[PDB]
Order: sequence, then C-alpha cells, then structure tokens
Amino acid sequence: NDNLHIFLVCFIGQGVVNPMLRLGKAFASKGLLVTLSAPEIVGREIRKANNLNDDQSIKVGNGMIRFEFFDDGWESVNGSKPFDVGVYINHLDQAGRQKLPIMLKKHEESGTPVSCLILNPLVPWVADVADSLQIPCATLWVQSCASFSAYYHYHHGLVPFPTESEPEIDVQLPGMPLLKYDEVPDYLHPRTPYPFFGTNILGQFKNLSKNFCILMDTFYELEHETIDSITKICPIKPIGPLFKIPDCKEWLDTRPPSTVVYVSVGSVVYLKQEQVTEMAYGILNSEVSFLWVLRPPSKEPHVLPEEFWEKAGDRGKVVQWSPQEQVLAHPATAAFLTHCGWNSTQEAISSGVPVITFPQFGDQVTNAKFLVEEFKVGVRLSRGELENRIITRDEVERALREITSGPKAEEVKENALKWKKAAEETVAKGGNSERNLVEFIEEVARKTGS
Repeated sequence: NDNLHIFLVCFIGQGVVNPMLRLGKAFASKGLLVTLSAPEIVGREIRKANNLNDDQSIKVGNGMIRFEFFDDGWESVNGSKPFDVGVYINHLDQAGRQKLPIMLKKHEESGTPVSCLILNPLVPWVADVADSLQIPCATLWVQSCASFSAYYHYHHGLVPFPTESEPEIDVQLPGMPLLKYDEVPDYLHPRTPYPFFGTNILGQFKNLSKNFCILMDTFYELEHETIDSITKICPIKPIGPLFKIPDCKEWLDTRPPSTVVYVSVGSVVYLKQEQVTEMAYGILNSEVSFLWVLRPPSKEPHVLPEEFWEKAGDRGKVVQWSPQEQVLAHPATAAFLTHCGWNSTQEAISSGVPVITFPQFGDQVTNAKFLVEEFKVGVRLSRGELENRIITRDEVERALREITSGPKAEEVKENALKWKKAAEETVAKGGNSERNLVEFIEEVARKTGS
C-alpha cells in the first residue's frame, strides 16, 4: 500500500481533530502515506499537542503522518471581532474550494498524488472539490449511527420531527428504538439555543452521495440494528472504536480496584456554580470514592463547599485536567459520570466502565438514551440542558449510589464487561471493524488503478 495517499481534511475543534487524527494513525499503521491537513487557526494547538518532526511528521509504528496546516484567510478577514464559528464555517467553505485544489496539485508535483480524500460533515465542500477533480472521497462520521440516521431522516423529511407547532412528539426511525422529542439530537429541536450547529451538520447531507463511503467510529455489535437498516440506503462502514485500533495515574494506583467514580463533564460545558454545588454535595452525601475533573475559572467561581474538603477525606481527589483514556482503563475506575459526547461514550463502552449520563446538548442526549436503555451500561442523571433545571444533590447522590452497589450496579458492570470484550474483538485481526478498514483500503486501491 505504498502508492496510496490518504489526505484528511479537519474542521476546527477537538471533537473533529482527534477522531481524524486517530483514523490517520489507523492508516499509517497499515503502511499508507497519510496527510492530516487542518486550518492554521488551530495550527499551534495541534502542533503542540503532538511533537512534529523536522519534516512536520509523527511516527505511527511502521508508518508516518505528515501534517499540513493551511491558511483559511480568517485572521485577515476577521480583524478584531470575536471568533464566530458560524461565520467561520461558511468562510472556510469559500476558502477551501480554492485552497484544496492547490494543495492537491502540489502533491502531484511531489510525486505523492492523493488517492482518497477523507472529510468530515463540517467540511462537506471537500466532496465537491473531490468530485470535480475525479478524486475518490469518503467522509468520517464522528457521531453514532443512531445520530446519523436522525439527521438523515430529518434532512430528507422522511418522518415527522418535533416542530414549532408540535414540539414534544416522538420520532420513530427505521431500525431504532422510539425517540422521545428530547432524545433527537437536539440541535434539530425548535427550542435549541444552537440552531446553527444543526444547520452545519445537516450541511453534510446535501451532497452526501458524492462520498463512496461513510466511515463511522462505532462498531457493528454496538449498533447492529440501526446499521443493518441504514446500510440499505447509505454506504456506511463501521471502523471503530478508533482509539482502540493498535498525577491522576499515581493517585488511582493507590485506590482499590473498581471503587473510583470518575466525574468529568467540563470538556463540553462550563457548569453554573449552582450545579457545581449540588454535584459536590451529592458526591459527598453518596460517600463513594471519586476523581472529579473540575474546569477551572477561566479568570463564575466553581467554588466547593467549606465542608467538602474535610468531608472528602482520603476518598476523593479534585483535579483541573486528566488523561481520560488512561483513567477509564485504570483498574480503580468503577464508573464514569459523563456528558455522553460520542467519543466519551465509545471510550467508556470500550474500556468497560459503566456510566452516569449527564448529557448537555446535541447528540449527547441521544447517546445518553442508548447508554441507559439500549447498551444498558448506564444510570440516568439528566435529560440535557433543554430541560433547563438544576440537577439537585439528591438526584446526584441517587445516581452515584445506583451505579456503585446493588442489583442495578451489578447489571451495568457485567454489561460493561461484555461491551469491552466486543470492542476489543472488533478491532483485533478478523474483527468486523478491522476488516472494514482493510476493505476500505482495498476499495481505494481499486479506484487508483482504474
């Protein structure tokens, strides 16, 4: 697979960059030439997060990933204004239609012509450029297949969704459990504060059929009923869990196995002080052992109760940052109170750690449904920010208690074990996800020699 050049185009944001980077390593391990391109406005963040070589590359086992940071024109256009992602995505669309063909032509000249373009739903113009340059392209879907099917059926108007006239109706999609109005990815709900986030993702479905493949970071055993339904309409290939393809640590090493509740919701939201207070007292009144990642005041205080520090004793630890993948694989970790982002969901499923669902917005509310009612590894704490209420300390203590001892805690712990074995199996040699990855590479090879 030497002659094969996979060229990935990131949007802005850890939620897109890390899945794309992980996929790029999946291709680099297999011996392909891989280029990860990303807008320069996130260029210094990406370049510090992984040390680039003197050719701006990283080693990935046998292969390597070259990094390519392109000018979106943004600083010159935007001046002193604050960053507005809605303005930015539409600007990057216009810029990238002109920039990408230029980067593609450069790779022809370097003797490394691009074999396949891989985009994501936030840069769907990449497929239009691919189409006019006769270059194959796939898109990486970075949410669940359940979330894919919701946006797909919304965009095509195939089933009624909550509207302004009818805001709390259920939605029944093919191959899926019934979705309550507030379990649809809620950027699609009329009440969302973020209608533009919905419009950006729906942007992918205007020209989705220009992609010969839709790679997805899930695996077949996790969503088999939805996959077996949607693949009759869309060329979806599950290739995940992507992250499993081949201070905090020293404090957990001293806890007994399966006793620490890992609490981290702040990677997508800054909570109100009032909610932080109820979380802190629920953590104390539950008496469980905990590791709490508490977002710092970016300089709303996130102050903890006076008693909290004395009452937490040796059982607790509060930190500013944590290596989430390391914590979730640690023996001491017993449960994950999470915002249920799709990456967090996949990491808990694949690490064998039951969850307490604290979703905030977007697909988090859909993932939370599946974690509790479908994957059956979760205890429900909230229904999302659209509910627009503070989760009280008593509800917080109930979730912590329900996940750590009793029949519900035993059912979710053993279900989490089954999911962990399934997720390991699907990326090992012979697994469904690893075979989809080999087949994807074979499909690109057949298009290169055509």
